[PDB]
Amino acid sequence: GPLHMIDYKEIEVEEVVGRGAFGVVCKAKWRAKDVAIKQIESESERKAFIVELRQLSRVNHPNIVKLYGACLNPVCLVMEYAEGGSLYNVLHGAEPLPYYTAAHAMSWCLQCSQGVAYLHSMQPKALIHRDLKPPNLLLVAGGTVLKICDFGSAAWMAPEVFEGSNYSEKCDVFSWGIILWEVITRRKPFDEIGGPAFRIMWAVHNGTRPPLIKNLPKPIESLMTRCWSKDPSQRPSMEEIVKIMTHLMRYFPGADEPLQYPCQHSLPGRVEPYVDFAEFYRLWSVDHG
Ligand SMILES: CC(C)Oc1cc(C(=O)N2CCN(C)CC2)ccc1NC(=O)c1csc(-c2cccc(C(=O)Nc3ccccc3)c2)n1
Repeated sequence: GPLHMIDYKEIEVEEVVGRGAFGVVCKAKWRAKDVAIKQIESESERKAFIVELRQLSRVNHPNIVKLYGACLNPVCLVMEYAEGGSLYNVLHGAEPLPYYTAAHAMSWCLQCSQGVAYLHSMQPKALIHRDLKPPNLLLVAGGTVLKICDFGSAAWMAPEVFEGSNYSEKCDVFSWGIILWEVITRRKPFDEIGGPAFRIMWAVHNGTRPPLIKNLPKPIESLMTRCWSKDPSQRPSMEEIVKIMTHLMRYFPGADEPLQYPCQHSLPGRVEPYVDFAEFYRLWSVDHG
């Protein structure tokens, strides 16, 4: 149904959970649901939320954060709270960081692709995320369920977008490619390059891509490298990514295992994965030969 108008009086505001470019976000209770609220800061975002009300209204998917509605004083969005916080944080946050498995990596990436596929399939205007990256991917259910919100980005942006060439939903497929590499290696993409953003843009615009991964199963490598293609039209669609990923999950059982084990973690042409593919090659062997 459409989005609610909400009395700010009905909202008990607890801690701040994230101050960044987006603005500020806080935990809260509302009709005793846990919620996250974000003040809309500007006249700028206030306005584009408002042109898109019919579309935001219509989004509903398990891997997209539920938008409950908005208050009008102060103007703020009211949203599903994700106790787990960002994927970026799970991957690269402050010690102590959690252990996770290849199965988790693939699952997260599958869930991301399900949510995005849905936005691409919206009728009649396909929603394109344009900013898909681990800081906008949030986790619940002990780290096992991933949810896109917000339906230095340079390291996940497709060259045609920063290049200013008019773009499609394929830009999201590029981002997802990078995300897949990121969760598998537990490395920040293009961290070696850093400097400022334009150094990355320049590099990527020149065909530079994250390093290949030792011993990555070939089908996952093919998918990943196909998502990274310069030519958007050579990238798969998300609908296709979803079905490949869904079918690979047979070889990555245990993704429903909540994060809980600790990890002390550090980094060495090519890179080792963080996750281990041995159980995959085993289960894969049983099926084939
Ligand atoms: C990543 C950060 C910004 O947010 C969080 C951090 C933690 C966390 O790490 N904590 C620390 C303290 N610990 C004791 C517990 C774990 C938990 C929850 C959230 N956020 C949320 O639950 C949340 C839910 S939605 C959202 C968010 C963030 C940024 C932008 C937007 C947004 O603007 N979305 C949007 C825009 C237009 C239409 C629909 C959605 C939403 N954030």
